[PDB]
Amino acid sequence: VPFVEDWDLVQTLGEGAYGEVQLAVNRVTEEAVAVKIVDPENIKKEICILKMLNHENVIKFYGHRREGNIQYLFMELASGGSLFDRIEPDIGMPEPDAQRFFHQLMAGVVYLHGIGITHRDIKPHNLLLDERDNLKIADYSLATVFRYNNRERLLNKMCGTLPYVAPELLKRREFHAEPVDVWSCGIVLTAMLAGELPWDQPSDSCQEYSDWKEKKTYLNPWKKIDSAPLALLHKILVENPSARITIPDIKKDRWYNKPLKK
Repeated sequence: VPFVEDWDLVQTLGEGAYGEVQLAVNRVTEEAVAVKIVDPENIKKEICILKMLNHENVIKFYGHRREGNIQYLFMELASGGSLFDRIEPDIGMPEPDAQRFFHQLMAGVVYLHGIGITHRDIKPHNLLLDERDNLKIADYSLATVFRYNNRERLLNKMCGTLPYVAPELLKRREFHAEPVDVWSCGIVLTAMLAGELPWDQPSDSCQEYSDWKEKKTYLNPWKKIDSAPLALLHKILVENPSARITIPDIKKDRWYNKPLKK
């Protein structure tokens, strides 16, 4: 069919130091996708991880064209935008909606950890929503391999977003990849349930993190979170990453399994 190769760029979806993301619409079919446009070794690594992804809760990669030294990355479009924009400041969202998002988050993180990929920047800006509000883990530009040939490799690179980062990345030289992504999913949950972030970073100098370590859940944001999800957060936001709840045990948590949503 002539012209099915052609896509019109119709809306800006995001701009950063990386380049931009454009909503693209096929000239013939009207299929809508997201095109990440960049102006070397890093994009090479990113494309390689992007090709490994095939799950309903992770953004799908359709392939890439280079024109000149400009790379175009075609991927699944999520027409409902980011989870960030469903969170009402100081309120959060309804507990059933939050639980449903957290289920989908866990499904995508399980998936990634299964294929030996860590995301390293899980936050509501990187969690996108399709036309039916299904959650898609986006942005693989910090993702890396933590398991290959069934052997684990420890991480040392400091990266992510401070209010989301686990405390071991601030205190230890090396750390396991999986407890880091689990912690950031906890902060996601807190945000959905409270419409606020609990601390600037999880350090001994941050009074809001000390308050948590001392159990002062009569303070915000914790006082806004019902006892059942707050139990779960007590098991996720544990400072020692070796004692921190794993995903298989999150799937056994009372709140996680509570029926809430129609």
